[PDB]
Amino acid sequence: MARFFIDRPVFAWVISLLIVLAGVLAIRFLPVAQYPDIAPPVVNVSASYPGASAKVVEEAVTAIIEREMNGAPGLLYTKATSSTGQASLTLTFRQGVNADLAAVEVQNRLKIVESRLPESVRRDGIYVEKAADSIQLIVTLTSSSGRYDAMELGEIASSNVLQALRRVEGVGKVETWGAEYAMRIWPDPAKLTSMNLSASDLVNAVRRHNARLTVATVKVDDTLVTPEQFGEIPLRGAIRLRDVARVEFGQSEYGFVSRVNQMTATGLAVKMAPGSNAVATAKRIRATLDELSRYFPEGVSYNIPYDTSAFVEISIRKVVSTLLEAMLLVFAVMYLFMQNFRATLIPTLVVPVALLGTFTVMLGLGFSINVLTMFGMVLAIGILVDDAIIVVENVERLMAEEGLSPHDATVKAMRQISGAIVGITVVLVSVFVPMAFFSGAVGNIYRQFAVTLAVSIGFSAFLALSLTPALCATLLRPIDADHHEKRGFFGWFNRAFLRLTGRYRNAVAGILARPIRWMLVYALVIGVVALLFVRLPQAFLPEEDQGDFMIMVMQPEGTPMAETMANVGDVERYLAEHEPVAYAYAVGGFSLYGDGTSSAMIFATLKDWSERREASQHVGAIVERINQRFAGLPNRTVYAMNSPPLPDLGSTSGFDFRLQDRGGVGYEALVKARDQLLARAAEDPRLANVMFAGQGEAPQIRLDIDRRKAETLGVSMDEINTTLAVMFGSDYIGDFMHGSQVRKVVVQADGAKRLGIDDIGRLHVRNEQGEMVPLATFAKAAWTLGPPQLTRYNGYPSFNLEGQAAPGYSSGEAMQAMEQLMQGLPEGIAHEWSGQSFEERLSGAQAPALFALSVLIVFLALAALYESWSIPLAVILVVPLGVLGALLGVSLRGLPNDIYFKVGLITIIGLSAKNAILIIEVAKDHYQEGMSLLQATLEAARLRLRPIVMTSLAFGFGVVPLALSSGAGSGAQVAIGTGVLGGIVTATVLAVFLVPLFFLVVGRLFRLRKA
Amino acid sequence: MARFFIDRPVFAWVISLLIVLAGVLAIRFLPVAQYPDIAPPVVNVSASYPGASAKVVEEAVTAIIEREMNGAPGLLYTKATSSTGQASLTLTFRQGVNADLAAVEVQNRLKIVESRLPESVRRDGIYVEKAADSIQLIVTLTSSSGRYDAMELGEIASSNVLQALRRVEGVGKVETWGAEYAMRIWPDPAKLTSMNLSASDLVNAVRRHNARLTVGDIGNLGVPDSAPISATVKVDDTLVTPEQFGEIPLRIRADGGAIRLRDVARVEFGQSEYGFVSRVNQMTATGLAVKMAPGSNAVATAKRIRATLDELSRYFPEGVSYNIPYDTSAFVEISIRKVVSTLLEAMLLVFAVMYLFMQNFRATLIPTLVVPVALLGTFTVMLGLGFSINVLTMFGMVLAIGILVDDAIIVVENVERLMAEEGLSPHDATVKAMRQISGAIVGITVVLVSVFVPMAFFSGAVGNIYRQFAVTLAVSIGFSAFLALSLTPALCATLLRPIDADHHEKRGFFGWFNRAFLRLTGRYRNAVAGILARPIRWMLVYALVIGVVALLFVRLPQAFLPEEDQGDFMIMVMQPEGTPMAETMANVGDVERYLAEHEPVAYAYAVGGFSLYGDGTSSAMIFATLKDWSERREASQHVGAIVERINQRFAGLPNRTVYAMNSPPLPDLGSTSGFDFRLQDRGGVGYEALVKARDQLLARAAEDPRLANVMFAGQGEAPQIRLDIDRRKAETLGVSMDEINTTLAVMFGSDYIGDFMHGSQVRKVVVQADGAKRLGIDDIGRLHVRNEQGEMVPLATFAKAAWTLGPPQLTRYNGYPSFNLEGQAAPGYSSGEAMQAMEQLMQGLPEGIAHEWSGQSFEERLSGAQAPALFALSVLIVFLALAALYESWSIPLAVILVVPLGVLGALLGVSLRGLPNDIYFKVGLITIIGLSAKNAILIIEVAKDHYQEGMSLLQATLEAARLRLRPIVMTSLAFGFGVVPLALSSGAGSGAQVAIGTGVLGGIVTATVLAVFLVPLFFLVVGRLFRLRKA
Repeated sequence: MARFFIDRPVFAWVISLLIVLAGVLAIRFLPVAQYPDIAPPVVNVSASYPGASAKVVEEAVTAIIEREMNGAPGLLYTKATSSTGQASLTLTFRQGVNADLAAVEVQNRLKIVESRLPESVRRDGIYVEKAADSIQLIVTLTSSSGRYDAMELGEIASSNVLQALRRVEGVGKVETWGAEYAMRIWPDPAKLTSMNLSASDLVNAVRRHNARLTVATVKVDDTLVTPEQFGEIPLRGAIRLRDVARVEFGQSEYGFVSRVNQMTATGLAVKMAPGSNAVATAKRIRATLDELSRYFPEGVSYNIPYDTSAFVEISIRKVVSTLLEAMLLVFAVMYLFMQNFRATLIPTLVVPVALLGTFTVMLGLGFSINVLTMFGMVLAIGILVDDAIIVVENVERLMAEEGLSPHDATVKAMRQISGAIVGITVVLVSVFVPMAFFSGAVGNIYRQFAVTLAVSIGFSAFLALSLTPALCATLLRPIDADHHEKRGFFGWFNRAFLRLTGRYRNAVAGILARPIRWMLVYALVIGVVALLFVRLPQAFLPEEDQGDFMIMVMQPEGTPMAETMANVGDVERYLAEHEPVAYAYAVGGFSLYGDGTSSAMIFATLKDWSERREASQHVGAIVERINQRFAGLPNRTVYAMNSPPLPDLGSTSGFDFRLQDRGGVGYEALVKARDQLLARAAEDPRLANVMFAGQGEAPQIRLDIDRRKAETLGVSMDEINTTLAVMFGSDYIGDFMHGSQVRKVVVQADGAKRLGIDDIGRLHVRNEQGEMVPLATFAKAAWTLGPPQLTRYNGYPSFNLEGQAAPGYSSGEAMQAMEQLMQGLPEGIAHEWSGQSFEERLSGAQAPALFALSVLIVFLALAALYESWSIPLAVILVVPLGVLGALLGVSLRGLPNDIYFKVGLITIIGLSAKNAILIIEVAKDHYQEGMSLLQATLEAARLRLRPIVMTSLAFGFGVVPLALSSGAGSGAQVAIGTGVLGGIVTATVLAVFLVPLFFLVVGRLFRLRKA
Repeated sequence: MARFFIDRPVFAWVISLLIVLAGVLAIRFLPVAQYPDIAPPVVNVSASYPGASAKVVEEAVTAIIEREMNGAPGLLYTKATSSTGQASLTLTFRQGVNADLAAVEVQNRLKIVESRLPESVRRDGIYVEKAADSIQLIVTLTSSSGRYDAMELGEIASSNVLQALRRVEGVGKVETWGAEYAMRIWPDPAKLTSMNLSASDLVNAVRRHNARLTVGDIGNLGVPDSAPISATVKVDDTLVTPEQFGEIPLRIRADGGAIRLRDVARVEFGQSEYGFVSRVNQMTATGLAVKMAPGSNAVATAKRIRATLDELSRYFPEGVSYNIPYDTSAFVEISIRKVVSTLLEAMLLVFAVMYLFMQNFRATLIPTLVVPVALLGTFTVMLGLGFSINVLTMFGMVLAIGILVDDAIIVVENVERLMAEEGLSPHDATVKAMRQISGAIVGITVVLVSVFVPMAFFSGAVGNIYRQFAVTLAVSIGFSAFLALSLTPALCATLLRPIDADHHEKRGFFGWFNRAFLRLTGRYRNAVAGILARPIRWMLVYALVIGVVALLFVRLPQAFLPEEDQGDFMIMVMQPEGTPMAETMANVGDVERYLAEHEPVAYAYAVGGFSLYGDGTSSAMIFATLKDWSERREASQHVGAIVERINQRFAGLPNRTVYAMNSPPLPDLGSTSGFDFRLQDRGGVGYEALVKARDQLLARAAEDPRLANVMFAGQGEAPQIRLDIDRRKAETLGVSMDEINTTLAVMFGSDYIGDFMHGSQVRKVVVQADGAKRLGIDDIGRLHVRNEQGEMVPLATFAKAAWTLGPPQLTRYNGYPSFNLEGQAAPGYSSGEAMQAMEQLMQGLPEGIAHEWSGQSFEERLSGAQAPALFALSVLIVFLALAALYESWSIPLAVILVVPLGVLGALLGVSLRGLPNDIYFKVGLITIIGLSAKNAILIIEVAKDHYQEGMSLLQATLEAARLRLRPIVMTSLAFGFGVVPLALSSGAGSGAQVAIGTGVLGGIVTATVLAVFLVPLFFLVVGRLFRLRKA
């Protein structure tokens, strides 16, 4: 199609302009994130059973819900945890299903068995949510004036900040943590002993008293549901202000302890709406917070102690800068060689248009701009530059070597290269597309953009076959005699390169003269590539310094909120002393529990990477100082999540072993079996570190209820629960503490401070008649060592076991070994692989199959291009040369065989394949002219030397910055750099000295002949 | 293309290899199903109202829910089954509606009307499952020996098998036909009355104790104050043992609450399901039904079910083995396999014919290479379009083979002509021949595709079926055309060697064949000249042929799809309602022993308490899987004869009426093998009047010869206690709440206090009154409803026994009371004829009684309407395409005139073997019309060329026929041989192949014999009448 566009420059210009406009609009509309969503759709079901035993919770809430959920469409697996007071059922759904529809179905299935569940949970209501536990940005309002209560600050936030943030563009939810104003019934612990508490009766009286008219403008506007109104409501001396309530309550609604750098604030979490540019949304939030800060009564200073958007923005900046600098370097190299400003301008114009077309296609398919997208964009710009530069170089050499006018030179050059261009486009497509077939969306994105960037070279089949030929036909002007080659650096460089080309041709002739030796050298290259590939660790994503670290203080099942705050303060002080933390906002609860008193979350934002340049000031080293040194206390399990990777799914050899099947075996029996299995796994060499992730059994106490005696007596079982409520009892609620606002009322013995332990099996219980009779007479409290949380997998109480494969042992091999080690365990116990293990069990041989398919397709396409069944074999043989350099560089650097490295290796393969195809095509053309194989090969090597050198130099120098990255996203950049740079260097040199040898060998072997 | 691919053989080979690889991958990814997916989205809303009769359930649950759902988007039709104690609502939505979204809408409407439903119904829960109503798979846990009893096997299945079966993808509903091992309590109404204790109060106390006890939130979390010990007191009073359930306290007297459950009830950890008795091959085993969700492939789902069962067996307790006694998809798999083998045989036969004619291995080889490439490309296109690997698509490929070879045959023959006559090099000969024949190839392909174009425009499920076949065939033909323009030219340019020096007609049998064909050609030339001598006579003969075609097509009966030997059937053993389960299973065992003794039955699963007609103690069904078709190759051992023998063996048994049916064809469309008829009652004529109309219609069906085995699916009325509760009395007495009435009714039925933790899972707690006491005639009268004030107010105050004959269940089809009248087509009468006979007899029934067809019958009526118009449109399109091809408005008329001969052949073929006008027949008719038109083109084009050259019209026709005898015979013979295995198929899937092959074979046979003697006549007559100009 080149001839058409060469004749119609305005046509090609129009096509390019359309592409550019589409790209601009696509960038305007494209979603932006750090990483694309890869996690399978997951539905979280949460329920709260106030004051319920973990075993009780498992028996009623967990089991029924889990059993009913079985049958939902595409329910890949079900995991359930039964803690005390609450239960969580994570339902992992197979990929391809819409999370929203799955959530609706889950809600309906919950409705099916709503009645069976206990009434208290029914009041609380089962909460179903699509798994989106991504708090991207956090806003906190500290007491700037030092005169604002935590609940007061929270009131200011909810009144103003809450709604405005909800209205802000791209905000999924703005859930809050700040403490509120709820009442807390605070009776003495002798209330039952002196007269009676019977708080159930008076709370029921509270609910009954609060009433509204049922019939129409007439209504009642009288309702007393407040601490002050509790002296006016009948609270059943007895309990009231008029009766004896005395100690009312305190701390309002005690909640998440929010301290921004040891300064009280209000917890206001924010999550980005899925599909919205995080950076731009952050900007919106910032402006809105400025306005609201001006609103604030000069005590509500807004602080951002956490914003993931910053790292996303800086990484995108790094990539975009890399693109711009690469274009600049391409300009530099093309000026160095061509020495014609217009010729320099041509590819500098062509390349961005193809990039914009890639952007358009990306928006069309729905792929979102992410660090993977942009990082691979930097991979294919070199390939983008390569095709434009080879086209324009072929055009200009004809203008120089011959006297063809720009139009004629363009026509002849396109006649020479066009078919090769088509073939190369097809080959690159067939080498990049197979990456999509992987069940990893990482590879899918790294495909889609790279595929449409080789089809940006296909847009170049509408540009480098349409626009670039047109531009060369018009922008290029005939060489000004030899004025382009003066006595300056440019001219000397040109002459020197001519001398170098002569030397190179002589060396290539020498190599061809003794083919056997150099083919043996190539076989040695194969061996070296193999051995380097073997001695290389495997990884999925290189972690980087996000600029923030998360700490969780796990403490014994329940610790006094004062004690938890003490430990939090200790951690915060340690961070403020020996760590470079810009903001160290601390929030109680949260962590794994979500509101657990023992649990505590520390969101600590590091300083700028510039001041933390020292390796000891890297997030890895900073987290290393935490979790030990200061941390590591026996009871105080303070662990810092070391920059949790945004795709929290990468696992090299993690084994999600689940001893799910109970088959009736007691919990004790399952514990025994778990111990035996983990010991044997440790013994077996195929297996590596094996742990029981479940928390070890903690000390506890049980109370065998005197239910039989309560049958004999007037004491009801609910009366026994009420007596517990008197002494060890809470979590009920009230309503309308402040107007329409619904708050809670909680009974607490001896006001706030009960200070009682011997209350266990000691308190008396007045019967239905009212006679004081200790339930301890027949009910007994006994010390125990029960488990903290009960985990059930797929409807079977399970012991989640996490293990890795031993060094050098295959992950699947180790999984088979795990199964065999289990084999022989007591009957009723079985295994069920989950997560990475489950997916691997489903299919793990996709990679070799699609690689072989890609090789076959490439061979067939090359056979079509060369019109022979033998010539492509050389192009196939070219491949390992590029791999050699990537392996060498990654080995010297010490970086692992990460996804970045693999994709860069594929890109290097593509570049070297393009160069080889060009070389061999030109050599074949010369041979078909009549020139002997040797001489034709030498001529092709001479001709296809300068474009290859220019391509390699430009791309390598563009990649060098990434290979020398300094923090702020350094990991991924250096992986990509190292890989691509090594591949480029070795690929280029070995190619220009071996591909002629390959063609010569094939020609001699298969007796290639003229047409 | 032609010259391009000729000059670059490597490129052509590369393209073909790419197509082959794509086909291989597509086959690897293509789904497999017997018939193209035609299942409409269906959602079954099931509810239970224990202690309520069919009338009570109808008026309290089914009516309200049906009214609410009425008006939903899509919702093609609504089927309501108000059984006694259970409500069923099958809502069938229109094809294409998102099943999940429809289910969501149903859930929303259920939410709307939930507040008006009985509270007990809410407690039981309304299960809205997007499932079908046909038991595709059965899983039976057989004990090795008496290690596990029925209850043990049922519990094991529920603990492990049930959840995993529900977990697999594609399953819609897993019915349980075993036991649940749930706490069974048996309160004595006599004892309760003697102690003046209401059963509801007992239920309340049991639920009270069953409820798990709780604690507070002080001493562990928040502010535990001085709690260094965890001291999170773990409630230890939950009751599991039946003794503990007995211990539950009841009304406490002055002496004490000595009255417990044990005093007035029998507590035992027995099974909860007493209404299902399952035996596999006369071996007691628990059973779990599996109904595939609509939209599932139902083969891969079966495979994954088998894999999951394998793993569970790996973890089964010693002595438990899973077994599948009834699988529908196995026939699908084996039939697809057989069709593939038939395709291979057809390829071999076509190769044989082409070698017999060309007599050169390479020239014969080229089309043989062409065939599979086109087939694989068609497979890839099918994958792109979503067409699954179906019997019709595979039929399309099998028919395609012979329609694909011909193009390559023509190309090769032209290349041979030029290479030999003009002494051209294979390259040059190929180039010139391709230059001359490319347009002809493209045109012929276009006409062929045109003939199939309208058949893709059918509507409905038959629309999908015809579309799949037609598109498959058309794509195959298009690929053949492309290959004949790309691959075949290259192969002829390179593979074809120059004609062997002095080719002495390949002396031998080939030489004899050539000489005999030359003599036959002379005789044929003389015959054609004789026909042309007196054109009027032979044209009159052709008009007579048209009349014969019309007569035959009128006589031919119309049907939907031929029945096949599925290899599995179902024996509905019906007993009078109320018949004890024990003797019902005894009769079922009699039937099973008869099966084992005489019939070739591999597996005979027998379940008592389940039937398509209804679920009851009398109801029973035997899912029997036959032995392999190879062992049952004898006609007497085919499924039909077996079913007839079973029916006759247990005929004349009103005490135990036994009816055997074959597995319903197209199970997705309908669950009834015979045509399904709904006798709805639009007008308020009345239930009794509807009964009278039903009986009258059934008598008419019995006397009508065209109808057989026409009966009411629902069981007859049984004498039952018609306990009525006005519930206004409940208002006056102070109860003012049906909840206590509901508790008493479910005490008569099955009351559930709640659930208790058992072993690893949670089992149920049931309180059913003792069997003898429960069946007590005046137990309801003697019992007292607990008043709101606790008063033992006599339940008889608003209880009226009033024993009366009552229907066991009620059916409301499309919001109208209806009676399901299933019927079978009598021998010698097609399904369409049987349905029309049912309609004719329906005329004369009283007003307000409306006839209706559902399932396959509805689709059959829909298919019948649109059949002729699309065929006429096919004829029109073909005529216009030919007119374009010949660049005249006269010449195409002859090619159109050719069609009736092929139609005659198809009609004769089906008439001789008694095959009705089914879907396969119409498909074969379309294909035959196409190929006959192709041959007519082949002859007429040469005739036209000769005429315009200067040869006289008669001379032109004669010479064209002489030159075309060999190609026409070759192509027709290739196609015919390719279709031969279909007509001669025997085994699983034999019926479909026999139908289509018979039609196509007859058509092609006449579309050649009649063609070679009338197409020249047609050309001569047209040339004379329309004065064809020599231009």
